[PDB]
Amino acid sequence: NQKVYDITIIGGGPTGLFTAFYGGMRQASVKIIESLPQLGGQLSALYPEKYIYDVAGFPKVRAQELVDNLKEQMKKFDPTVCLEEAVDTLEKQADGIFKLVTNKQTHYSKSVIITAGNGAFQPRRLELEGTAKYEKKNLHYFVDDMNKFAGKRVVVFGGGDSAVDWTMMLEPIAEKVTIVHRRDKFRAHEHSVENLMNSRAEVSTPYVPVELIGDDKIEQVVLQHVKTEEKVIIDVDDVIVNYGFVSSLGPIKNWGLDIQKNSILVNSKMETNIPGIYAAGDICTYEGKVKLIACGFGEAPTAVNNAKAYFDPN
Amino acid sequence: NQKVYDITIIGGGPTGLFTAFYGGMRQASVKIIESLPQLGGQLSALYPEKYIYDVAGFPKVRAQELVDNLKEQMKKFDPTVCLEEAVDTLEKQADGIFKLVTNKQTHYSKSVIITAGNGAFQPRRLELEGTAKYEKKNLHYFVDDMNKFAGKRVVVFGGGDSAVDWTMMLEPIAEKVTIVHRRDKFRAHEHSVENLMNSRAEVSTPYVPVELIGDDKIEQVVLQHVKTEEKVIIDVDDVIVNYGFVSSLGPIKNWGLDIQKNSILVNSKMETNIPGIYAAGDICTYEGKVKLIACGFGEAPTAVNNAKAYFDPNAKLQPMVSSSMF
Ligand SMILES: Cc1cc2nc3c(=O)[nH]c(=O)nc-3n(C[C@H](O)[C@H](O)[C@H](O)COP(=O)(O)OP(=O)(O)OC[C@H]3O[C@@H](n4cnc5c(N)ncnc54)[C@H](O)[C@@H]3O)c2cc1C
Repeated sequence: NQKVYDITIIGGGPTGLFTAFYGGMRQASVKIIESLPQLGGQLSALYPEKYIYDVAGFPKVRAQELVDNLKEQMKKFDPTVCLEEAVDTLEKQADGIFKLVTNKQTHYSKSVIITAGNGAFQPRRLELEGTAKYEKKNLHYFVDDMNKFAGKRVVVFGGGDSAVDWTMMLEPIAEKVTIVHRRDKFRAHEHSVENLMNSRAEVSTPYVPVELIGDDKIEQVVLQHVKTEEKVIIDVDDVIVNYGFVSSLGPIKNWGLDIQKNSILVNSKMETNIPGIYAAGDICTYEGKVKLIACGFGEAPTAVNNAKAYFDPN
Repeated sequence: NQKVYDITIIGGGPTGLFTAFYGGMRQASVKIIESLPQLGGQLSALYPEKYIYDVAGFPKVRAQELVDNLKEQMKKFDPTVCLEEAVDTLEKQADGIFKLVTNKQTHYSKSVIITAGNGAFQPRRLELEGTAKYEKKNLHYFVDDMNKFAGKRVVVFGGGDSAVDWTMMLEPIAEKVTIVHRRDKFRAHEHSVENLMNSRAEVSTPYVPVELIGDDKIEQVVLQHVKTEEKVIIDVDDVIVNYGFVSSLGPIKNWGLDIQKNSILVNSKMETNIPGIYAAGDICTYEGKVKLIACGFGEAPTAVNNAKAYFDPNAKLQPMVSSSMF
């Protein structure tokens, strides 16, 4: 958007959602940039169902059940949420405005608050050749709509819970749905795996894919047995990968921020070495910093107010 | 008894309750000392029924329900709860152990975390030493039951956070709820004033009352602007004063702690100037500190871990992930 905002939040993590809540709380046009197509950061991506106990007020809380509590607390102000954008450049222009260039567009902000935790959460890719031409066409890593694969032969890679449920959702939808894993025992919930055999889903296991046959759309996938090392091809139309999520800093170190051991040096005002750029959550660090969500929750409003004193004279 | 505890927490308020939980999170014998006869601190005593919205994770949670969610969260470690004790002396003896003397007995701790308010029980009123009879009847300072002001016309005097929210929570119950302040800007969070204007709650600008029409109960309040001197009478059933300019620290001032603005000055490690003494919540202060519950909850584990690293060297600062302790 060409409209410069007031606070642009790098990271849709738990610190980023609650900080987005506090932005409107001080009359701030709030913009969130997230590398994922989903909010939640580490919780929604790495452990959404697990119970967390050291969050203030929650003797027992699910990770994602708290995320919805943060999104609902946040939708009270409706910030401009720009998903599927990984911030690449963060540069201060001649007038103090920050120029943020992502993979989509360039966003502008009077101040930028970086709640990025450990890095950007782009999914785990493959380990083949330049599949970018498959990725732009029929090679997917996220499931937006499941019905787009109805009547098409679809292959699924992975063994986790995330992979098995996606396959079980394609049994009455996908023409031919096959799930591939490297071991005979799916690293998933046991009673959901039992339903996978009690369905029309072909279960190829233990297999690992090798060759992605397709001129530009993947139409055949060459497998290979873990023990006998025989190659088995199955004709496909779309390919779905669910191995898990990965994070990494990348361009974060090259933004002129004092970074030592993948953490931004911030003061008690949550101010980095760049005026107008603030950080909170686990991505920040200082004397006695404890990498917690409870601490990241207390670093968020401190970061909004000290930025409010940066871009708005009271 | 003569147990040299590990962490003795001054204050059974909301910040101290979460701090007591996180003490057990690092395997610390926890002692809580509270001047009130009840835990909850400011919440259980001054507004136990009101709804809180700026708590991380709770878009809308009741105050006492938040206290009970903390007490339920805390009883996982069963800290030593000493009620009705106001710490008078806090001295570090020759071996580093702190000696705490309350009105009752002498307690011991390896380290001390100060989460208490002031030890007292007083918001802040105006300057009339008469009218003493309205307070026993309809001039209130505290929200006990929300229904006692329901169906009654309630007028509120003040501009702080307490004045704007009480007016906003009396809007769907009280016939006429009015907020009166001595200044042109309600010094509150911006969206609580935004919700204050967008309702039937009558919003009185800077006014100062004159005539409390009543032999013992105020039934009409004749107003007066601080500068323009306009007379506005408002029919009321209850009269509410919500200034709340904090209050003096008291026995905290005599402990050798660097104090700025009735608040203990702490570093980013939540350390006071005394090694082994920590402070968090609204009682602590530093650069850009915001007197919030969101901040005070985030300052609490900062102090527990830095204290676990104070009295126990071979313990990692970064703790064990919470899921791996259940
Ligand atoms: C398995 C596990 C268990 C845990 N258990 C606990 C526990 O019990 N208690 C506890 O207190 N803490 C726990 N934690 C820690 C907790 O998850 C973190 O402290 C918390 O997530 C910090 O919030 P954050 O937003 O800074 O991190 P994150 O959730 O990592 O936020 C990072 C977000 O920013 C985005 N992002 C990053 N870089 C970019 C970029 N360049 N462009 C665009 N978007 C970007 C990412 O996509 C992501 O959404 C646990 C962590 C893990 C991994």
